[PDB]
Amino acid sequence: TRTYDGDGYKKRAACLCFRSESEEEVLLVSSSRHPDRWIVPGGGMEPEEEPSVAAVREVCEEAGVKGTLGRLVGIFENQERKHRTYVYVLIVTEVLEDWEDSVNIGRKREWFKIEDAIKVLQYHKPVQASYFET
Ligand SMILES: O=P(O)(O)O[C@H]1[C@@H](OP(=O)(O)O)[C@H](OP(=O)(O)O)[C@@H](OP(=O)(O)OP(=O)(O)O)[C@H](OP(=O)(O)O)[C@H]1OP(=O)(O)O
Ligand SMILES: [Cl-]
Ligand SMILES: [Cl-]
Ligand SMILES: [F-]
Ligand SMILES: [Mg+2]
Ligand SMILES: [Mg+2]
Ligand SMILES: [Mg+2]
Repeated sequence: TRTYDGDGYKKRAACLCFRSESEEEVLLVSSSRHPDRWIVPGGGMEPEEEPSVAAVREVCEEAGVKGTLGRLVGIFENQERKHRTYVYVLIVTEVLEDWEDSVNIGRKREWFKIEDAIKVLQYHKPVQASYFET
């Protein structure tokens, strides 16, 4: 069940999944419909689901990683697609081999230096590139 803010924007949560506390390398996943493109893993908050809980759940489903939840980076709108995403830092401590989206839709994952993550997100996901700006 998709959930919405009072202005009709879909509610989402995502994590910047860093390899370590140095926050130098981040895990991106393939687009579901366009597997040659990269995205920041994330998805819809469920009814009454805390944003931090949604963020960690979606990263597990889409990227097959777990770790230590860190700070809220910010809340980011996509005006054209009408969604609003809570973005958290996650420091990855567990990388699991056969995760929900790998099994179900063959979703890929890959580590990027922050500057390269910004580069591959810019064209189709400029708001997700902006998650890294600060
Ligand atoms: O363009 P489309 O139809 O292929 O889907 C878009 C997006 O549609 P929008 O742009 O219309 O909002 C989906 O949101 P919806 O509006 O359908 O709910 C979104 O799901 P999401 O919010 O993350 O929600 P969860 O499924 O994770 O909960 C999905 O992410 P994937 O999870 O990766 O499939 C995106 O694909 P892309 O970014 O390419 O991978
Ligand atoms: Cl790192
Ligand atoms: Cl976006
Ligand atoms: F999802
Ligand atoms: Mg999802
Ligand atoms: Mg998603
Ligand atoms: Mg979901």
